[PDB]
Amino acid sequence: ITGRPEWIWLALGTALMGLGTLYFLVKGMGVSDPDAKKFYAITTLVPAIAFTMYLSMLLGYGLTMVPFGGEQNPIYWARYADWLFTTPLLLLDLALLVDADQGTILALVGADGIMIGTGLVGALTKVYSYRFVWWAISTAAMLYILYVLFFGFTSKAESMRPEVASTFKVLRNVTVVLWSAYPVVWLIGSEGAGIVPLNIETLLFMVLDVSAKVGFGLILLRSRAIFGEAE
Amino acid sequence: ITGRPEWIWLALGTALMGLGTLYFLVKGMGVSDPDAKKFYAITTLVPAIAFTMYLSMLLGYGLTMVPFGGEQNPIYWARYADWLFTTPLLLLDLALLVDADQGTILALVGADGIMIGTGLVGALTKVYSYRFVWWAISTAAMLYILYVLFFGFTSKAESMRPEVASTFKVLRNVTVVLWSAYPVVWLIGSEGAGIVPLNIETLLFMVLDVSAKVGFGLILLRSRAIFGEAE
Amino acid sequence: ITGRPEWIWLALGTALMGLGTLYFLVKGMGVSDPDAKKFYAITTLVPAIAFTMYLSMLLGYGLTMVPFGGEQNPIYWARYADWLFTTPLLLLDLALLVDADQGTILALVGADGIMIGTGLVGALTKVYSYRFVWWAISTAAMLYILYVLFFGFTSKAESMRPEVASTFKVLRNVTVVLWSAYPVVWLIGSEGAGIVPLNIETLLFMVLDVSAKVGFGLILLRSRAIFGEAE
Ligand SMILES: CC(C)CCC[C@@H](C)CCC[C@@H](C)CCC[C@@H](C)CCOC[C@@H](CO)OCC[C@H](C)CCC[C@H](C)CCC[C@H](C)CCCC(C)C
Ligand SMILES: CC(C)CCC[C@@H](C)CCC[C@@H](C)CCC[C@@H](C)CCOC[C@@H](CO)OCC[C@H](C)CCC[C@H](C)CCC[C@H](C)CCCC(C)C
Ligand SMILES: CC(C)CCC[C@@H](C)CCC[C@@H](C)CCC[C@@H](C)CCOC[C@@H](CO)OCC[C@H](C)CCC[C@H](C)CCC[C@H](C)CCCC(C)C
Ligand SMILES: *C/C=C(C)/C=C/C=C(C)/C=C/C1=C(C)CCCC1(C)C
Ligand SMILES: *C/C=C(C)/C=C/C=C(C)/C=C/C1=C(C)CCCC1(C)C
Ligand SMILES: *C/C=C(C)/C=C/C=C(C)/C=C/C1=C(C)CCCC1(C)C
Ligand SMILES: CCCCCCCCCCCCCCC
Ligand SMILES: CCCCCCCCCCCCCCC
Ligand SMILES: CCCCCCCCCCCCCCC
Ligand SMILES: CCCCCCCCCCCCCCC
Ligand SMILES: CCCCCCCCCCCCCCC
Ligand SMILES: CCCCCCCCCCCCCCC
Ligand SMILES: CCCCCCCCCCCCCC
Ligand SMILES: CCCCCCCCCCCCCC
Ligand SMILES: CCCCCCCCCCCCC
Ligand SMILES: CCCCCCCCCCCCC
Ligand SMILES: CCCCCCCCCCCCC
Ligand SMILES: CCCCCCCCCCC
Ligand SMILES: CCCCCCCCCCC
Ligand SMILES: CCCCCCCCCCC
Ligand SMILES: CCCCCCCCCC
Ligand SMILES: CCCCCCCCCC
Ligand SMILES: CCCCCCCCCC
Ligand SMILES: CCCCCCCCC
Ligand SMILES: CCCCCCCCC
Ligand SMILES: CCCCCCCCC
Ligand SMILES: CCCCCCCC
Ligand SMILES: CCCCCCCC
Ligand SMILES: CCCCCCCC
Ligand SMILES: CCCCCCCC
Ligand SMILES: CCCCCCCC
Ligand SMILES: CCCCCCCC
Ligand SMILES: CCCCCCCC
Repeated sequence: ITGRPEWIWLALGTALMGLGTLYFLVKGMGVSDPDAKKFYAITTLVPAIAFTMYLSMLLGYGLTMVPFGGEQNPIYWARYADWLFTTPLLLLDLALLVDADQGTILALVGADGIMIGTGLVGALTKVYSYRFVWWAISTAAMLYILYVLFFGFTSKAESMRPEVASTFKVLRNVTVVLWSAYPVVWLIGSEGAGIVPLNIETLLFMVLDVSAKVGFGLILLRSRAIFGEAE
Repeated sequence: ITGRPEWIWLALGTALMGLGTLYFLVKGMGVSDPDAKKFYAITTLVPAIAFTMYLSMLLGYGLTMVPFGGEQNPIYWARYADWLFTTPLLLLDLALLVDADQGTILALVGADGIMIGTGLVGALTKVYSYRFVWWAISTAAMLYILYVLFFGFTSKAESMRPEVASTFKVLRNVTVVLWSAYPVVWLIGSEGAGIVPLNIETLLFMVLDVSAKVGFGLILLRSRAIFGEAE
Repeated sequence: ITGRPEWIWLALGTALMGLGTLYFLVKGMGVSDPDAKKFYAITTLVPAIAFTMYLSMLLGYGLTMVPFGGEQNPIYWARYADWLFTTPLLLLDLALLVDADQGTILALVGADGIMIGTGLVGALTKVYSYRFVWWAISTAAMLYILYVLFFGFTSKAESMRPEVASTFKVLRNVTVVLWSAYPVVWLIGSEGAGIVPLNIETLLFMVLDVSAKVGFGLILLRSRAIFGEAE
């Protein structure tokens, strides 16, 4: 484990995702509202999945070597197995908050799968220049997601209860800022141009992951928007 | 790329799926009917997924070598990753058109997963004679799907609006004819008996894919069956 | 095939899953109740999936070698591909029986995916002591599932029709007893401590699989709880 300088950030990430999972699990014990139960189930699964994948990276299972640039490059593939399941769950939290229609939910989840799937292909591609073709396709899929979150959901939240509109607006802004950083870290990190070393890259993804999952969840599960209007 | 004679058909397929995706995306911009939005989302995702997998084959990522018959045989595995997601989406288009019940939808999607999954196992199997055992199981799963589309959905469409009944009947006939060709191309192509060479096999799958996805989508999204009855 | 002593139990399992699939398929022909159709579709898919994965193990495709303990250990990875899809389908049978809320269904299916996913990682892990870390995480996920089936569903079934309450109680008890045996067989078998040899381990999993899928299905599909109350 300790033979890799980035191990400290993988261990911290593992701990923070595990602690986040347990807090949400305990906090959700005393909840019977069927609407609130939906948000607790979605939001608790997110850091639980991330916990297992951070642990796999810490123990060395989620790491492979990819030859490109005449070098064997360490690629943590477990990140994409994490994101494949956690990013659509996070979008479902937002879509259920605004009572989005089914067709829009399917478009979001499908574009998200394309985003993560093409990012994985780009991470494992051995022809250096082709890695950035996949990065560009994946980034186009992300821009579609961000467009929908702004010019489809925002207008839908305003016609909703005030507390669900204000909570959505906050979580929307958090998501757009944090998610946009991921393609940048990829491009300048060891998967892309190799400007930033792997140990610093790992620290950046850990800050982003914890903020986008545990920070996101703390804002959502403390809001009254997750409960139905009741007397 | 150009070192493979089949590259021209992979490049054409990539272009036609990309163009198809963009047309459906633009055409769906001016749509607010929640029913129509469902069909546009399903139908636009189909060629978008196929685009990415054709590109992976063009660039050489979606290709592996499988030893059988005393030879290293080029097997494009990316086809099955495509079909795993696009064939159930196409069946969902048909099932939603006739307002099929949930139990029937699950049976269709499950049989479809078995069809594609066993076809993938057959494509990667190293014992030559066993490849055709998997082909037979996969073909049995397809025949179940075709039976349901005829002796379960057809009777359901007649009790529906006339425009949804006539549109379903057309898309049903297109699907049964085109899908039935796939097991035949597999059997006589490089995955099976090896009668037809890979470059011709690739041309045939490209014609079938574009017809079953973009041609299918053009018929559906030009129909009024996708809109609810409104004044 | 016959070069492996466990082949006899893989062949028996294949036959019993295939026969089970055909019986459920025939029995479900004469069913039009939309509620009953749901249970028949879920319950017939379970042994059909298991059939294909037992066949892959029989023919040698679903087997790999994992080095640990200074030895190349035969690991049947196809079991986890089976369980990944069949265990959530079995939980869906139970959840639909008691009309569970959506949030609870998602929590069950998500915990089940974590259970199977971490068990697969543990089966393929090359550092011997780490294999049991994954076993423990997977077992914690199972205990969560069992808790929900007892202290969330049981109370919900009592407020239901008497026949659905008594049928659920029976299937609940069958599930908790049979599922609990799996982590024990893993721990003492070739994936874990290696006390029980592989051929005996394979026999035990076959008895458990057939009971948990075909036996489970025979109890459910003979009950009147799967039909709506009708005159
Ligand atoms: C509606 C939305 C959900 C739609 C989703 C969008 C999606 C279509 C976007 C594209 C996804 C696609 C790129 C997934 C590729 C997975 C692949 C990286 C797995 C590893 O295989 C890659 C190479 C080794 O580098 O295999 C070496 C050769 C091996 C012999 C490969 C044989 C196994 C194949 C991988 C079998 C295909 C399985 C499916 C891809 C499983 C789904 C994986 C997940 C990442 C989507
Ligand atoms: C309700 C419906 C959706 C049900 C679906 C029906 C489905 C059950 C039908 C059978 C599907 C099954 C054959 C999928 C097999 C995937 C497999 C080809 C992936 C590549 O692995 C094959 C060998 C190399 O040749 O791995 C070499 C050895 C490696 C060490 C393998 C270890 C990884 C395992 C593959 C882990 C299992 C992952 C799941 C199979 C992922 C789903 C893939 C998709 C193709 C279903
Ligand atoms: C809501 C719920 C459904 C959530 C589900 C819970 C889930 C997150 C729990 C953890 C699942 C995770 C451990 C799955 C790992 C699959 C992995 C074993 C496949 C084989 O790859 C392992 C190594 C060889 O030993 O690959 C060698 C290196 C290769 C180069 C690997 C590159 C391919 C990657 C495997 C791509 C990721 C694909 C996804 C993991 C596909 C889903 C598989 C299924 C088992 C979940
Ligand atoms: C909890 C994890 C989250 C919210 C991860 C989000 C990840 C992304 C938005 C990743 C995007 C990428 C691109 C847009 C292209 C480059 C490759 C990716 C996958 C890093
Ligand atoms: C857009 C792609 C489509 C509609 C693909 C359809 C593919 C099939 C219907 C494939 C069927 C197969 C068999 C029936 C057995 C032989 C292997 C397959 C997977 C080619
Ligand atoms: C039809 C198959 C069924 C119902 C299989 C159930 C399997 C389990 C409940 C497996 C559980 C495991 C653990 C709890 C940890 C050890 C590894 C597993 C996956 C065997
Ligand atoms: C979206 C965030 C990207 C900003 C990356 C900042 C990295 C600064 C760290 C110093 C770079 C290390 C280079 C010298 C080793
Ligand atoms: C009462 C609110 C705080 C509860 C404690 C939460 C502990 C989980 C770890 C959170 C750290 C990361 C927060 C986002 C920066
Ligand atoms: C379902 C369509 C299958 C028909 C295949 C027709 C192939 C004819 C092309 C000529 C065969 C090439 C053999 C000589 C190289
Ligand atoms: C107005 C209808 C035609 C629009 C142009 C569609 C261009 C997408 C490519 C379609 C070619 C394949 C059609 C099926 C044979
Ligand atoms: C949950 C069931 C686990 C019980 C396992 C009993 C196995 C007894 C078979 C004899 C053990 C073989 C050891 C000598 C070869
Ligand atoms: C009339 C009920 C029996 C029908 C025959 C079922 C045959 C399928 C194989 C069942 C054997 C396994 C039963 C569970 C132990
Ligand atoms: C194995 C991959 C299957 C999933 C394909 C994605 C489409 C799923 C459609 C689900 C239809 C709704 C069923 C109720
Ligand atoms: C990782 C594979 C999980 C999918 C298994 C297929 C069954 C899914 C059941 C979904 C139940 C409906 C939830 C609302
Ligand atoms: C185009 C939709 C408007 C909202 C999206 C904001 C774009 C942020 C740019 C992200 C940069 C990634 C490289
Ligand atoms: C048996 C259901 C009737 C409709 C299915 C038509 C069968 C077409 C044969 C396809 C040939 C594939 C080898
Ligand atoms: C803790 C929830 C109560 C019901 C679960 C029964 C636990 C059975 C123990 C299984 C042993 C697996 C190692
Ligand atoms: C080795 C660098 C080659 C540059 C390729 C950049 C491709 C980016 C595509 C974005 C449209
Ligand atoms: C090398 C050819 C061996 C023939 C096997 C055919 C199997 C087909 C099974 C269809 C029932
Ligand atoms: C080689 C045996 C090492 C023992 C590790 C046991 C780990 C079990 C963790 C359960 C909390
Ligand atoms: C609940 C605390 C979980 C912390 C265990 C993971 C941290 C790795 C320490 C080496
Ligand atoms: C929108 C046009 C997309 C065409 C790019 C793919 C074709 C491959 C050319 C080499
Ligand atoms: C319907 C009977 C299915 C039996 C075939 C599988 C058994 C393997 C025999 C070698
Ligand atoms: C993106 C930063 C999240 C901050 C988490 C703190 C929330 C406390 C209510
Ligand atoms: C299967 C052939 C499809 C033909 C596509 C043309 C549709 C234009 C309306
Ligand atoms: C767990 C044992 C199941 C027994 C199956 C027999 C059911 C006949 C109704
Ligand atoms: C009005 C809410 C502002 C939230 C933005 C937070 C950016 C990290
Ligand atoms: C909408 C604000 C985008 C912020 C992008 C930050 C990328 C590091
Ligand atoms: C009555 C519609 C006929 C459609 C069949 C088209 C076959 C390619
Ligand atoms: C229902 C007509 C089937 C046509 C099969 C064509 C196979 C090449
Ligand atoms: C295995 C075939 C079953 C025969 C019919 C059983 C009575 C519905
Ligand atoms: C009251 C029903 C008892 C069922 C338990 C069966 C254990 C195999
Ligand atoms: C609730 C009874 C548990 C039985 C466990 C059996 C494990 C072999």
